[PDB]
Amino acid sequence: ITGRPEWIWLALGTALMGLGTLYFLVKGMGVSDPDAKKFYAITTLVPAIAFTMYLSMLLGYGLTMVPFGGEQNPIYWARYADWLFTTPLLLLDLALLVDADQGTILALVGADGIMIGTGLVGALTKVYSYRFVWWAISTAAMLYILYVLFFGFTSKAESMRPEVASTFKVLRNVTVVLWSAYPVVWLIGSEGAGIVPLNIETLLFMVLDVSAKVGFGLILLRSRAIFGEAE
Amino acid sequence: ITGRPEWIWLALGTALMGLGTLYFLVKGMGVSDPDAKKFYAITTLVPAIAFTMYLSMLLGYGLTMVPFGGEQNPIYWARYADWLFTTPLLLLDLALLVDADQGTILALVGADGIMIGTGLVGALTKVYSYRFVWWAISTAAMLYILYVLFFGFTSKAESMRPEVASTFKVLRNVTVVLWSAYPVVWLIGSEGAGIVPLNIETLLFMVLDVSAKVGFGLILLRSRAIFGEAE
Amino acid sequence: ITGRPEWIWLALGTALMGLGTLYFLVKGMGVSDPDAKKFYAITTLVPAIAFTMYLSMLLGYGLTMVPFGGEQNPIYWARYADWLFTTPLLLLDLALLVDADQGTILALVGADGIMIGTGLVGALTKVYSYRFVWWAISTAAMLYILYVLFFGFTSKAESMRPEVASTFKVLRNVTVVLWSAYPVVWLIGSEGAGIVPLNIETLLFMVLDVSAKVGFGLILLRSRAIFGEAE
Ligand SMILES: CC(C)CCC[C@@H](C)CCC[C@@H](C)CCC[C@@H](C)CCOC[C@@H](CO)OCC[C@H](C)CCC[C@H](C)CCC[C@H](C)CCCC(C)C
Ligand SMILES: CC(C)CCC[C@@H](C)CCC[C@@H](C)CCC[C@@H](C)CCOC[C@@H](CO)OCC[C@H](C)CCC[C@H](C)CCC[C@H](C)CCCC(C)C
Ligand SMILES: CC(C)CCC[C@@H](C)CCC[C@@H](C)CCC[C@@H](C)CCOC[C@@H](CO)OCC[C@H](C)CCC[C@H](C)CCC[C@H](C)CCCC(C)C
Ligand SMILES: *C/C=C(C)/C=C/C=C(C)/C=C/C1=C(C)CCCC1(C)C
Ligand SMILES: *C/C=C(C)/C=C/C=C(C)/C=C/C1=C(C)CCCC1(C)C
Ligand SMILES: *C/C=C(C)/C=C/C=C(C)/C=C/C1=C(C)CCCC1(C)C
Ligand SMILES: CCCCCCCCCCCCCCC
Ligand SMILES: CCCCCCCCCCCCCCC
Ligand SMILES: CCCCCCCCCCCCCCC
Ligand SMILES: CCCCCCCCCCCCCCC
Ligand SMILES: CCCCCCCCCCCCCCC
Ligand SMILES: CCCCCCCCCCCCCCC
Ligand SMILES: CCCCCCCCCCCCCC
Ligand SMILES: CCCCCCCCCCCCCC
Ligand SMILES: CCCCCCCCCCCCC
Ligand SMILES: CCCCCCCCCCCCC
Ligand SMILES: CCCCCCCCCCCCC
Ligand SMILES: CCCCCCCCCCC
Ligand SMILES: CCCCCCCCCCC
Ligand SMILES: CCCCCCCCCCC
Ligand SMILES: CCCCCCCCCC
Ligand SMILES: CCCCCCCCCC
Ligand SMILES: CCCCCCCCCC
Ligand SMILES: CCCCCCCCC
Ligand SMILES: CCCCCCCCC
Ligand SMILES: CCCCCCCCC
Ligand SMILES: CCCCCCCC
Ligand SMILES: CCCCCCCC
Ligand SMILES: CCCCCCCC
Ligand SMILES: CCCCCCCC
Ligand SMILES: CCCCCCCC
Ligand SMILES: CCCCCCCC
Ligand SMILES: CCCCCCCC
Repeated sequence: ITGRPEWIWLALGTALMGLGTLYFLVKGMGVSDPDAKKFYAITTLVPAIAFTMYLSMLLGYGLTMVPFGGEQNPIYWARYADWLFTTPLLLLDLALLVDADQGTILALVGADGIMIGTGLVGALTKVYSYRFVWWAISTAAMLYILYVLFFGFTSKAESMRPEVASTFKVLRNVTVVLWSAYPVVWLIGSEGAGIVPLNIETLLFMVLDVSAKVGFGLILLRSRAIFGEAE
Repeated sequence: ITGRPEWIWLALGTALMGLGTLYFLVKGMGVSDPDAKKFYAITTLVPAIAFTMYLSMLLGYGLTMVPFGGEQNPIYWARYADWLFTTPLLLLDLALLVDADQGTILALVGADGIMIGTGLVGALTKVYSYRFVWWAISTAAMLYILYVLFFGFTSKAESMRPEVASTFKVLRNVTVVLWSAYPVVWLIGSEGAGIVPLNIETLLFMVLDVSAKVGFGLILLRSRAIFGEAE
Repeated sequence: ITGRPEWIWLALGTALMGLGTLYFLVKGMGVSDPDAKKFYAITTLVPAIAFTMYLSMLLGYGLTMVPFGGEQNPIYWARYADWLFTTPLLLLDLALLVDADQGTILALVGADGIMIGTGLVGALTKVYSYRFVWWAISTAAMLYILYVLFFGFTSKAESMRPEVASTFKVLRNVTVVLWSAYPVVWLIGSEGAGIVPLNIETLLFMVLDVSAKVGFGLILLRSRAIFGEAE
């Protein structure tokens, strides 16, 4: 484990995702509202999945070597197995908050799968220049997601209860800022141009992951928007 | 790329799926009917997924070598990753058109997963004679799907609006004819008996894919069956 | 095939899953109740999936070698591909029986995916002591599932029709007893401590699989709880 300088950030990430999972699990014990139960189930699964994948990276299972640039490059593939399941769950939290229609939910989840799937292909591609073709396709899929979150959901939240509109607006802004950083870290990190070393890259993804999952969840599960209007 | 004679058909397929995706995306911009939005989302995702997998084959990522018959045989595995997601989406288009019940939808999607999954196992199997055992199981799963589309959905469409009944009947006939060709191309192509060479096999799958996805989508999204009855 | 002593139990399992699939398929022909159709579709898919994965193990495709303990250990990875899809389908049978809320269904299916996913990682892990870390995480996920089936569903079934309450109680008890045996067989078998040899381990999993899928299905599909109350 300790033979890799980035191990400290993988261990911290593992701990923070595990602690986040347990807090949400305990906090959700005393909840019977069927609407609130939906948000607790979605939001608790997110850091639980991330916990297992951070642990796999810490123990060395989620790491492979990819030859490109005449070098064997360490690629943590477990990140994409994490994101494949956690990013659509996070979008479902937002879509259920605004009572989005089914067709829009399917478009979001499908574009998200394309985003993560093409990012994985780009991470494992051995022809250096082709890695950035996949990065560009994946980034186009992300821009579609961000467009929908702004010019489809925002207008839908305003016609909703005030507390669900204000909570959505906050979580929307958090998501757009944090998610946009991921393609940048990829491009300048060891998967892309190799400007930033792997140990610093790992620290950046850990800050982003914890903020986008545990920070996101703390804002959502403390809001009254997750409960139905009741007397 | 150009070192493979089949590259021209992979490049054409990539272009036609990309163009198809963009047309459906633009055409769906001016749509607010929640029913129509469902069909546009399903139908636009189909060629978008196929685009990415054709590109992976063009660039050489979606290709592996499988030893059988005393030879290293080029097997494009990316086809099955495509079909795993696009064939159930196409069946969902048909099932939603006739307002099929949930139990029937699950049976269709499950049989479809078995069809594609066993076809993938057959494509990667190293014992030559066993490849055709998997082909037979996969073909049995397809025949179940075709039976349901005829002796379960057809009777359901007649009790529906006339425009949804006539549109379903057309898309049903297109699907049964085109899908039935796939097991035949597999059997006589490089995955099976090896009668037809890979470059011709690739041309045939490209014609079938574009017809079953973009041609299918053009018929559906030009129909009024996708809109609810409104004044 | 016959070069492996466990082949006899893989062949028996294949036959019993295939026969089970055909019986459920025939029995479900004469069913039009939309509620009953749901249970028949879920319950017939379970042994059909298991059939294909037992066949892959029989023919040698679903087997790999994992080095640990200074030895190349035969690991049947196809079991986890089976369980990944069949265990959530079995939980869906139970959840639909008691009309569970959506949030609870998602929590069950998500915990089940974590259970199977971490068990697969543990089966393929090359550092011997780490294999049991994954076993423990997977077992914690199972205990969560069992808790929900007892202290969330049981109370919900009592407020239901008497026949659905008594049928659920029976299937609940069958599930908790049979599922609990799996982590024990893993721990003492070739994936874990290696006390029980592989051929005996394979026999035990076959008895458990057939009971948990075909036996489970025979109890459910003979009950009147799967039909709506009708005159
Ligand atoms: C509606 C939305 C959900 C739609 C989703 C969008 C999606 C279509 C976007 C594209 C996804 C696609 C790129 C997934 C590729 C997975 C692949 C990286 C797995 C590893 O295989 C890659 C190479 C080794 O580098 O295999 C070496 C050769 C091996 C012999 C490969 C044989 C196994 C194949 C991988 C079998 C295909 C399985 C499916 C891809 C499983 C789904 C994986 C997940 C990442 C989507
Ligand atoms: C309700 C419906 C959706 C049900 C679906 C029906 C489905 C059950 C039908 C059978 C599907 C099954 C054959 C999928 C097999 C995937 C497999 C080809 C992936 C590549 O692995 C094959 C060998 C190399 O040749 O791995 C070499 C050895 C490696 C060490 C393998 C270890 C990884 C395992 C593959 C882990 C299992 C992952 C799941 C199979 C992922 C789903 C893939 C998709 C193709 C279903
Ligand atoms: C809501 C719920 C459904 C959530 C589900 C819970 C889930 C997150 C729990 C953890 C699942 C995770 C451990 C799955 C790992 C699959 C992995 C074993 C496949 C084989 O790859 C392992 C190594 C060889 O030993 O690959 C060698 C290196 C290769 C180069 C690997 C590159 C391919 C990657 C495997 C791509 C990721 C694909 C996804 C993991 C596909 C889903 C598989 C299924 C088992 C979940
Ligand atoms: C909890 C994890 C989250 C919210 C991860 C989000 C990840 C992304 C938005 C990743 C995007 C990428 C691109 C847009 C292209 C480059 C490759 C990716 C996958 C890093
Ligand atoms: C857009 C792609 C489509 C509609 C693909 C359809 C593919 C099939 C219907 C494939 C069927 C197969 C068999 C029936 C057995 C032989 C292997 C397959 C997977 C080619
Ligand atoms: C039809 C198959 C069924 C119902 C299989 C159930 C399997 C389990 C409940 C497996 C559980 C495991 C653990 C709890 C940890 C050890 C590894 C597993 C996956 C065997
Ligand atoms: C979206 C965030 C990207 C900003 C990356 C900042 C990295 C600064 C760290 C110093 C770079 C290390 C280079 C010298 C080793
Ligand atoms: C009462 C609110 C705080 C509860 C404690 C939460 C502990 C989980 C770890 C959170 C750290 C990361 C927060 C986002 C920066
Ligand atoms: C379902 C369509 C299958 C028909 C295949 C027709 C192939 C004819 C092309 C000529 C065969 C090439 C053999 C000589 C190289
Ligand atoms: C107005 C209808 C035609 C629009 C142009 C569609 C261009 C997408 C490519 C379609 C070619 C394949 C059609 C099926 C044979
Ligand atoms: C949950 C069931 C686990 C019980 C396992 C009993 C196995 C007894 C078979 C004899 C053990 C073989 C050891 C000598 C070869
Ligand atoms: C009339 C009920 C029996 C029908 C025959 C079922 C045959 C399928 C194989 C069942 C054997 C396994 C039963 C569970 C132990
Ligand atoms: C194995 C991959 C299957 C999933 C394909 C994605 C489409 C799923 C459609 C689900 C239809 C709704 C069923 C109720
Ligand atoms: C990782 C594979 C999980 C999918 C298994 C297929 C069954 C899914 C059941 C979904 C139940 C409906 C939830 C609302
Ligand atoms: C185009 C939709 C408007 C909202 C999206 C904001 C774009 C942020 C740019 C992200 C940069 C990634 C490289
Ligand atoms: C048996 C259901 C009737 C409709 C299915 C038509 C069968 C077409 C044969 C396809 C040939 C594939 C080898
Ligand atoms: C803790 C929830 C109560 C019901 C679960 C029964 C636990 C059975 C123990 C299984 C042993 C697996 C190692
Ligand atoms: C080795 C660098 C080659 C540059 C390729 C950049 C491709 C980016 C595509 C974005 C449209
Ligand atoms: C090398 C050819 C061996 C023939 C096997 C055919 C199997 C087909 C099974 C269809 C029932
Ligand atoms: C080689 C045996 C090492 C023992 C590790 C046991 C780990 C079990 C963790 C359960 C909390
Ligand atoms: C609940 C605390 C979980 C912390 C265990 C993971 C941290 C790795 C320490 C080496
Ligand atoms: C929108 C046009 C997309 C065409 C790019 C793919 C074709 C491959 C050319 C080499
Ligand atoms: C319907 C009977 C299915 C039996 C075939 C599988 C058994 C393997 C025999 C070698
Ligand atoms: C993106 C930063 C999240 C901050 C988490 C703190 C929330 C406390 C209510
Ligand atoms: C299967 C052939 C499809 C033909 C596509 C043309 C549709 C234009 C309306
Ligand atoms: C767990 C044992 C199941 C027994 C199956 C027999 C059911 C006949 C109704
Ligand atoms: C009005 C809410 C502002 C939230 C933005 C937070 C950016 C990290
Ligand atoms: C909408 C604000 C985008 C912020 C992008 C930050 C990328 C590091
Ligand atoms: C009555 C519609 C006929 C459609 C069949 C088209 C076959 C390619
Ligand atoms: C229902 C007509 C089937 C046509 C099969 C064509 C196979 C090449
Ligand atoms: C295995 C075939 C079953 C025969 C019919 C059983 C009575 C519905
Ligand atoms: C009251 C029903 C008892 C069922 C338990 C069966 C254990 C195999
Ligand atoms: C609730 C009874 C548990 C039985 C466990 C059996 C494990 C072999």
